[PDB]
Parts: sequence; C-alpha cells; structure tokens
Amino acid sequence: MKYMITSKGDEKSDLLRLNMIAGFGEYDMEYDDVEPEIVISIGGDGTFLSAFHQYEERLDEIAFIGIHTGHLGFYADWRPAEADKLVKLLAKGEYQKVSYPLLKTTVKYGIKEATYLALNESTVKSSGGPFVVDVVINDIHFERFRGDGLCMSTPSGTTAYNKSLGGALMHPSIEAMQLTEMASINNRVYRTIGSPLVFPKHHVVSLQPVNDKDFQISVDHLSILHRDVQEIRYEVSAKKIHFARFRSFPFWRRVHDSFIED
Amino acid sequence: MKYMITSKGDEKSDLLRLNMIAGFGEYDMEYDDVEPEIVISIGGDGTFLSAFHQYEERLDEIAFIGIHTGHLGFYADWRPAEADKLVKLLAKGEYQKVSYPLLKTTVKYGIKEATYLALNESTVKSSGGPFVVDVVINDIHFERFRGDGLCMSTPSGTTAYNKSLGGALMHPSIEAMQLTEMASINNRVYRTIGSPLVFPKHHVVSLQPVNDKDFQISVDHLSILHRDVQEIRYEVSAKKIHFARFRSFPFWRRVHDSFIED
Amino acid sequence: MKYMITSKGDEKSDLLRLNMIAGFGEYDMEYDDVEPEIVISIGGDGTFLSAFHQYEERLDEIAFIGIHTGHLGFYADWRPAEADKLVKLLAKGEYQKVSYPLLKTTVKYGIKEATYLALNESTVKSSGGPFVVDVVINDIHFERFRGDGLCMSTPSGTTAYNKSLGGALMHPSIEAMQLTEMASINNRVYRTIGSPLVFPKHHVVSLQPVNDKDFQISVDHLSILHRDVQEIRYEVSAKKIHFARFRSFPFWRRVHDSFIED
Amino acid sequence: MKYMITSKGDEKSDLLRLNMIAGFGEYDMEYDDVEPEIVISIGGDGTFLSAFHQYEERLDEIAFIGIHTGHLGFYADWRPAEADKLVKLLAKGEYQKVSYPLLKTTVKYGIKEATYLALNESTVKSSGGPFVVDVVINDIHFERFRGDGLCMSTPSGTTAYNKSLGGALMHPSIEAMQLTEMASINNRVYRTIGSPLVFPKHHVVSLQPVNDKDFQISVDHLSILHRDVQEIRYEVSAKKIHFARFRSFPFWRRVHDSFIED
Ligand SMILES: NCCN(CC#Cc1nc2c(N)ncnc2n1[C@@H]1O[C@H](CNC(=O)CC(=O)O)[C@@H](O)[C@H]1O)C[C@H]1O[C@@H](n2cnc3c(N)ncnc32)[C@H](O)[C@@H]1O
Ligand SMILES: NCCN(CC#Cc1nc2c(N)ncnc2n1[C@@H]1O[C@H](CNC(=O)CC(=O)O)[C@@H](O)[C@H]1O)C[C@H]1O[C@@H](n2cnc3c(N)ncnc32)[C@H](O)[C@@H]1O
Ligand SMILES: NCCN(CC#Cc1nc2c(N)ncnc2n1[C@@H]1O[C@H](CNC(=O)CC(=O)O)[C@@H](O)[C@H]1O)C[C@H]1O[C@@H](n2cnc3c(N)ncnc32)[C@H](O)[C@@H]1O
Ligand SMILES: NCCN(CC#Cc1nc2c(N)ncnc2n1[C@@H]1O[C@H](CNC(=O)CC(=O)O)[C@@H](O)[C@H]1O)C[C@H]1O[C@@H](n2cnc3c(N)ncnc32)[C@H](O)[C@@H]1O
Repeated sequence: MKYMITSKGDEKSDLLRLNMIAGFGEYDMEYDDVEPEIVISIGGDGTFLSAFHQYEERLDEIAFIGIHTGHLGFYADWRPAEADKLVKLLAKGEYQKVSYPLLKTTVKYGIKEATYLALNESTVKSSGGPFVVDVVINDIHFERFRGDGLCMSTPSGTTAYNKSLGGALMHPSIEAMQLTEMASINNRVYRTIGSPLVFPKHHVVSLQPVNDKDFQISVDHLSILHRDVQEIRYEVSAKKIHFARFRSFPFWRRVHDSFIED
Repeated sequence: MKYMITSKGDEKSDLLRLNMIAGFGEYDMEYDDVEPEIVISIGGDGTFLSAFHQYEERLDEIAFIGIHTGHLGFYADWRPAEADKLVKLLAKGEYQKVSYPLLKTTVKYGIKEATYLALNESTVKSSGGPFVVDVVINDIHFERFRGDGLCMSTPSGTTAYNKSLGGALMHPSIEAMQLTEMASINNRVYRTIGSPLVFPKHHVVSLQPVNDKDFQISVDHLSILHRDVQEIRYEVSAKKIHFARFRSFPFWRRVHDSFIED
Repeated sequence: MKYMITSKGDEKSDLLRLNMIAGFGEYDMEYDDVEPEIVISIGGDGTFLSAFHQYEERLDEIAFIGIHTGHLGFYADWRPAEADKLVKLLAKGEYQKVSYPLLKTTVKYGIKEATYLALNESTVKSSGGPFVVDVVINDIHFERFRGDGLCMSTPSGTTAYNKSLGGALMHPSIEAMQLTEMASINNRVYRTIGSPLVFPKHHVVSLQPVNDKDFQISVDHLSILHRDVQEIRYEVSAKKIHFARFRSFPFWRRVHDSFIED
Repeated sequence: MKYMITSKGDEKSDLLRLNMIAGFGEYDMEYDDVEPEIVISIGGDGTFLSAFHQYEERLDEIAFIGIHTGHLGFYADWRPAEADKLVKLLAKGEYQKVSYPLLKTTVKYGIKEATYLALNESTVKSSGGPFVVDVVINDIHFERFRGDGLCMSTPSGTTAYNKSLGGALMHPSIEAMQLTEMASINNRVYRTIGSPLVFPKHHVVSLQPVNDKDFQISVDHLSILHRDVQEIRYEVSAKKIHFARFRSFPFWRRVHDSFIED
C-alpha cells in the first residue's frame, strides 16, 4: 500500500532508499509521505525516533520498519543487505504486527498544558541551578527528590538512557513505565528511594516543583526549556507503536545481540 | 469462618494471639489450623513467610493477614493496637481480597524434579567454589554468568533481597519476575548484561551448569544444597497469594513508609 | 591576629557574625578581609566553598573555620551555640592546623589556558548535544567516554557529588583525586571502565574532545561554558587548604554524623 | 641467582616451565624452591596468588614474575612467547623492582589470634544465617552492617572482587585498603554508608559480631570457617610484594588491556 522512507541522509542511506523506491515501483506500492501505511526508517535509532515523531498523530494507522546502516540499532530489524528481501516481503504483505507501549508526559503551566509522546524516555533536569521536585504517585506524596534529574522510560527505552542510570531492562509486552534517578543526594536530611521504580498502566507519577519552576524536559531526542511549570505528569500512554514483523527476532535476543555479543 | 493464627513466639506475639483467639470466640469463628480460610500471622515478615509456606498447598482457599509486632514488616497491614478492630472487621467479613504474583522454581537432576513456590525470591549460589551458569531465556542462550549468584524476585519481593542487589521495585499488579546479579565478573573475556531483567508471565528463564553441578538454592527463608543439578527453571507461577484487605494501604505508600519515613 | 567572617546572609548568620566580631573586639584581633590569617565562614557548605574561592590566592597564609547554621555542613566544625567558645579559643591561638588536598583543572583552548582550583570537585558536561571525550591517563589513551559527563573529586569532595555518582569515600590524608562517570553508555560498540578511578599525586588525566569542542565545566559551585576546548587536564594540586582545629573531630566520625545518624 | 618456577600444572605450563629451567641452566642460576630470590609463576592469577602465599614469609627477599598462559592475567607481565627473552633478561639482572601494598587481617577468638596476608582481598560472610557486624573505625563505632558480607581490598585487588562490588580502582602506589559492601540492607531501621570506603595506612577497621559469632573468612583464594570470633581487624600491612620489572607496563594500561580492549 502507501509507504514512505526516511533516511539518515548520508550517501549510503540515501542510495539504499532510492534503490528500495525503485524496487517498490515494481509492485502495487504508492509512495506517500502524507498518509503512509508503512514507514521505513534507514539509518540508526535516532533516525527511527525521528520517523516515529514525524507520524505520531497516525500511530494507529502505521507499521514501522527500521534498517540499520551503522552498527546494529535497537529498533532496526534489517541490515542493508536484506533490503531487496524486505521489499519483496512487504510488497506481498501478510506480515505480523507487534506493538510496544509508549509514555505520555503532560506539562502544566501557570496563568496551560502540553502533552508529549515518548518511545524511549522523558527526562527532567533543572534549567541551571539545583533540581528539587516532590514526587507524587497517584496523589500520594512519595519523596522529595534532590539531584541531577529523573528519567521515565518505556519498556523499549529501558535499554537506552534508563540502562545507563541503573534501571532494569523490561520486556515490552509489559505495559509499564520505569523511573530512574540521576545522581540523587542522600544524607542525614535528604532521602530518596534510590531504586528504579516500575509503574503499571493507569498509575500517574506527578513531579511538583519546590522552589525553581523552570525545567529542561527531554522527550526522546528533543529537549525543551519549560518555564513556570506547575506539574509534570507521567503515565503509560493508551497509544502504541506498531512494528511490521517478518521473522522472529525476540526482544531478549535483540538485547543479547546489542550488549553481549553479535 | 475457619481461621488460624501463627505467632513469632515471643511473649508479646503469643499474648496477642491468645487475646485475638479469645475475641474470635465471641463470633461465628472456628479455630482450624488444618483447613483455615483466614491465616493471621503475628510477628515480622519472616513469620509471615513461614505462614505462607505452611499453607502453600491451599493458597487458593486462604486469605492472609499480617500483624507486625516489631518495626513495620512489609507484608503486615496492622499494628498490635488495632487487633481488636481487626477481629471485629474480620468477623463480619465482606473485606476485599487482593492477589500478588508468585515465582515458580523448578530444579531438575540427573539419574528427577523438585518445584518450589516463592513469595519473595529464589536465589542460586555455588556450593563452595566458583559460580558459573549459562542463562537461557525461552531457549535462547543469553549469557554465561560468572559471579556470586543470581536472584529471581517476585514483585512483592522486589523490596527485599532484590532491592539490595540494585533491582527495580515493581508494583505487584504487574505479573512478572525480576532477575538480579550478585557480583558479576566483567572483563575482556567475561561479559554479563549487568542490568536487572524483568520477565513477563510465560517467559522461562533456565540456568544450566557449566562445570560444577552443585548449587545452594534459597526459596524465601529456606536454603538447600542441591547436588547433580541439570537445570534450574524460573517462571511466574499460575498460583497467587491472596490478602484480606480492610482499608486502603497502597503499595507505594507501603514502600514510602518502609524506606523514606514513617 | 587578622581575621574575617563571611556570612550566608540570612538574619541568623549575620547576627552571629556581628556577635563574634564584638567578642573578637575584646582581644588582639584585627578584622581584615584583604589579608586575613583566619577566615570564618558562617552558613552552610556553599558558604564555606565561597569563602575558600574568595581567598584561593592566599591559601598558604590562611586557616579556615566553618560554623554551620543549618543542618550540619560537612566543612563545618562548630554549631552556633559554641561560637563564644570558638572566639576565646581562637583568640589565644595554639590550635592545630590540618590540611586537605585540592584538585587542579587546566583548560586549554584554540587560537590559551585557564586554571581552576577545586575543594570539592570539577565536572565536565557537554554544551547541549552528546558528550564524547577521549580519556588519556599520563599520555596513555585509556577509553572513549560517551555519556552525560565526568566528575573529578578531591578526597573531601568524595562525600559530595562523587558520592551520588557511586564513587568511594576517601580519607583526606590520601593525596589523590577520583574520577566518576555520569551515565556512561555501554553496549557492543561503546565501552567504558564503569568503575570510579582513584589517581595519586603527579598522575595527569586529560580529556580530549572527539567531535564537539564546547563543554560546561563546573568547579565547586561555579559553572562556565568553555568554547573551542582542546584539552581539560586534571591533577592533584600542590596547593592545600588548611583548617584550624581546636578538638578532635575525625573524618570518619564526620562521615558517620552526616550519613548514618546524629 | 636462586629462583623457582610454579606451574598451573597443565601441559602447556609444565612444558614452558621445563623449557625455562633448561634455558636458566645456561646461566649462573640455581633452581631453589626453599630460598628463592626470584619466583616465576606460569599460569593465571590464581597460580600467581598461590605462589605469593607459598612464599609469604620471605616477601622481602623475593621478586615475583608472572607469565600468563591463558587470557591475560592481571599479575602477569609476560606471554609464553617471550619466555626466552625473559630468561635472558633475568639472567643478566639489573631489572627494576616495584612494590604493591598488602592487606593484614587479624582474627581474634574467645577462650587466641590468627593473622593473614592478602594480595587481592579479605572478605567476611556469615556461616549460614544473617550476617550482622558492627563496623568500628579507629575505635569509633561507624555503622551496623546487615547484608551478605564485606570485602576489604588492596590496591591491586581493586580490579578483582572489589570491582564487581562497585568499588573504585586505585593505583597501587597509594598505600590504602578499600571496604565494599555485599548487598547491604537499607530501610527505615537499618542503615549503612553504601559507598565504598578507602582507608590510609595506620587506620584500623574492626568488625565486631552482634549475634552470631561464626564467620566464613576468605583471604585471596582461601576460605576458612572461623568459630567464636570476637573481632576481625583490617589494616594496611607493613609488608609489601615486590615484582621484577623489565619494561614499562603502567598500571592504567594494564587496566585498559584487561577491561577495555587488547
Ligand atoms: N543521535 C543520538 C540520539 N539518541 C538516539 C537513540 C537511541 C537509542 N535508543 C536505544 C534503545 N531503545 N535501546 C538501546 N540503544 C538505544 N539507542 C542507542 O543509543 C545511542 C544514541 N545515543 C547517544 O549516543 C547519546 C546521545 O545522543 O546523547 C546509539 O547507540 C543508539 O543505537 C537519543 C537517545 O539517546 C539516549 N541517551 C541520551 N543520553 C544517554 C546516556 N547518557 N546513556 C545512554 N543513552 C543515552 C536516550 O535514550 C535518547 O532517547
Ligand atoms: N529472619 C529474616 C528472614 N527474612 C525474612 C524477611 C523479609 C522481608 N521481606 C521483605 C519485603 N518483601 N520487602 C521489604 N522488606 C522485607 N523483608 C525484611 O527484610 C528483613 C529480614 N531479612 C534480613 O534481615 C536478612 C536475613 O535474614 O538474611 C526484615 O527487615 C524484614 O522486614 C528472609 C528474607 O531476607 C531477605 N534477605 C536476605 N539477604 C538479604 C540481603 N542481603 N539484603 C536484603 N534482604 C535480604 C530475602 O528477601 C529473604 O526472603
Ligand atoms: N548551594 C549548594 C551548592 N553546593 C554546596 C555544597 C556542598 C557540599 N559539599 C559537601 C561535601 N564535601 N561532603 C558532603 N556534603 C557536602 N555538601 C552538601 O551538599 C548539599 C549542597 N548541594 C546541593 O544541594 C546540590 C546543588 O546545589 O546542586 C548540602 O547538603 C551541602 O551540605 C555545591 C556542591 O553541590 C554538590 N552537588 C551538585 N550536584 C550534586 C548531586 N547531584 N549530588 C550530590 N551533590 C551534588 C557538588 O559537590 C557541589 O560542589
Ligand atoms: N581460580 C580463581 C580464583 N581467583 C584467582 C584470581 C584472580 C584475579 N585477581 C585479579 C586482579 N587483581 N585484577 C583483575 N582480575 C583479577 N583476577 C581474575 O579473576 C578471575 C578469577 N576469579 C574467578 O573467576 C572467580 C572465582 O574463582 O570465584 C580470573 O579472570 C583472574 O584473572 C581468586 C580471586 O577471585 C576473585 N573473585 C571471587 N569472586 C569474585 C566475583 N564475584 N567477582 C570478581 N572476582 C571475584 C577474588 O578477587 C579472589 O581473590
């Protein structure tokens, strides 16, 4: 059906994209980057994240596929050498779709609301000075966090920033989000839980400013300064990203290949 | 209905048990420690774990209640001062039952099989020398683990040994188990994932010996030497423990009270 | 002799300073904030750090004393209630001086050199995008670090940011510096040592840019954006801070009081 | 002069030892395993540790050399291919000796005293049940430790068990020892420092039993059950191990080669 291809934009990725478009020309496949049904990303995980955010309003109508042209990217299922095989299999169709959970971030202001969707994670840091927030879980005051910041990760994000922060890797069939600390202060007077926390669907984690109300909020690649923040709210999204799957590539093998050996 | 009470066996817990039995005598409540319907544990979390293992063949017919007579125990919902209030509320009934997931460990031998059920965790260490096992996830060889041992935790166990090992705390509505490492060796030749791993229901984690086949396996309080082990298999149990709940005491508040302040 | 007093500037600290000046007026003590011989800091550790940096060119002529007017500050030896006792003991003199090591940071540029002295630590982060540096130890290429940043700590700084990053606490009689990682990336292609590293006097740790040459460098409280950086070099300073000591307050007791109980 | 060679005892190591003995026969070199002046260890780090403990009463008269016949061992300076070159260089002499610090463990009993010397580390675990000790630093009660155990590491041991426990790697010119925790319990009632602690020469760390007095104490490879323990005392030894050095192989390069790439 309708499909489009994003490229990382180096020569290897552009030419692979051109060759796949030529190969798709030999089938009932219309290039359409307004309303695609398949979105192919050629590059790295950064490329795949940008493709996801380019179509985040049509997530339920799109299956994604990643081709990694560098060292294996985690959202990539294919090497460039298999692209012809991919064209042919997509062209037929009848592949299997798998869905991963996503993270909703809501940012509320003084005098207003912005929501963002994350495939990897949403993080919060201060805009300059100390970072201090009260952490409220389903309206229960849980802790006052002092430190560098906090990271809230989807399951497929757990292998990314979350992992570097000591968080657990969780299989993406678990509808959850995971909160990790960045350099928390713990002494006689200041206390945090320390451990990563794993939240199910429908739990709401709210960060509330204590002093400064300005924060740097990142969602996947994109980092914005928000001013006069009243609340940051995290919950598992009702929306999901869908991947087209043509063969078995289990998550735990994907983890093995990315971190142990390949 | 039918009920029994276990005690930690110090004077404070024994007398509380005697007083609750006297108070239950004023209602349609029959003391029965063969086929109870309510099991009250008076003591600490060790006491509550022993009560769970004393009735692990009737889990589906029993609701558990814990009273902590020391500093707050994590499976405890009541202080000794509220025991009269508890007697009265239980006696009426119409409480709410909540269920937590449990962990199944299967140990296979040479020339045989033993299964165990865990409320907190199951751990494996060597019987003396180096601990080396291959870690196999749904029949995929994932890593060769060298170190002190491994811990597989239920959700309610994540606040226990798991937490001390760096694992994530997970809300018990998530049907999962979590594997943490004990002092893994990582150098040029030996490699583990490092991170805790969180597994959904129906995933099977198998540990397979490499050299030595003798291991010390702990399940909650109980540690046994197993000889000539061919495999240790972990999966989320189909069985669940049921608690009688009389009031709201959310898991995250329970975590707050146990680790942040109370 | 000559002395001065800095204040955190709240009402409690200002009035304590005024009262100590009045008490010093009854002795051979001249207030002199150009060339003091004793520098008293009234406030918190931030106050004490600012006092240190105000006199960092006369470190060898100055003994420092800290009074904490909030919850115990780590460079503080006195509570406000003991200030009269302090005035009297200082006025006599014949106290003991103890010295802690300091950290030298050298920043070299394109087309130039800046050096800074740290009592707690010097950290480096990127100016926006990814942080990637080559870590060179005594001219040996040791690792390529990818992550949020790096922290180099003095011994007395090991209880501050360093501690939050997982670093070891080291007794300040050890002339050393300690490098800790902030959220390093470790996968199949990217590898860091992970562990904190402890360097003796005369070892030189050099960070060399890989791509971006702009970095945010913090030295104790003070954070500056440096552009067109060619190298950042760390070594234990030859300079030391001197404290006036009037009674035994061992470092490990100070650690106990600050983190375990007091 | 006088020399001996230990072997790991596989065919490759035995034949290398025989060939080196034959090569030493062509020089003024007498094989003497009672009073050697050079001790060559052919094998792995376990082999080198056993050689050290075989001669621990003549440390001041001996220079050690390690040849690794497997993947690089950390106390090894030579590959088997360079053994002829080693024979020749040793035979002349005029090499440089370098010294690393060692750790003294003293175990005191009821009704008695045993001391041990460690090149890597000394650890303490319980003999079965919970491990609880009071940690006393220079006669100051510092913390009550509850957990799996404690590890006290020399500088050259910091890359071994210590590293797996989160400890810092410290250059062996620093005369220190480092204490790391194994799975400490930290909750509302139980508190440890968490961080590794680095102690200078002449500081004494004493572990004192709280309840159980039976402990499993390991010193390098060797693990013994001690009963009726009154105290375990750690301090940097006055004794040092001496290595014969024929070429530059800096510690930080040795770390790089063992953990980053080689
Ligand atoms: N232009 C890169 C922008 N990043 C794109 C991405 C990604 C990504 N996602 C995953 C994933 N789910 N599971 C495993 N592998 C992953 N990859 C891999 O991470 C690397 C890329 N990233 C960096 O070098 C750091 C950087 O560009 O500051 C490549 O190796 C990918 O292959 C954005 C993402 O970078 C993550 N990130 C930021 N700071 C991090 C830190 N200190 N530690 C670890 N990850 C960090 C964060 O998750 C964000 O979403
Ligand atoms: N006679 C005690 C035998 N233990 C009973 C228990 C328990 C328990 N369960 C939980 C829980 N789910 N969430 C939080 N609090 C918990 N508690 C608390 O842990 C403490 C008890 N335990 C010890 O002191 C250590 C010991 O007796 O070796 C009390 O403070 C309870 O309150 C058995 C359980 O002890 C755990 N354990 C063993 N080694 C551990 C370590 N190094 N770090 C942390 N926990 C460890 C393991 O989970 C096992 O199931
Ligand atoms: N206006 C404060 C600016 N900071 C002054 C200081 C200090 C300080 N030094 C020590 C010390 N050597 N050993 C133990 N206690 C220490 N204190 C204590 O740390 C707290 C103050 N600091 C913050 O809240 C964080 C902040 O103002 O971003 C008080 O509790 C002091 O008492 C500057 C210092 O703040 C440190 N810092 C920065 N980010 C940190 C993090 N994520 N985790 C831990 N420390 C962090 C860094 O060491 C810097 O030098
Ligand atoms: N038959 C082996 C008995 N071990 C000999 C040794 C050693 C050794 N010393 C160092 C060192 N200073 N810096 C770096 N590399 C080192 N190696 C390397 O460690 C590996 C050997 N050891 C094991 O597999 C674990 C085991 O035999 O339980 C080889 O890769 C050597 O090359 C005794 C030593 O094993 C250490 N050890 C024990 N439990 C550990 C754990 N969970 N994590 C890390 N190290 C552990 C402890 O230091 C002890 O002294």
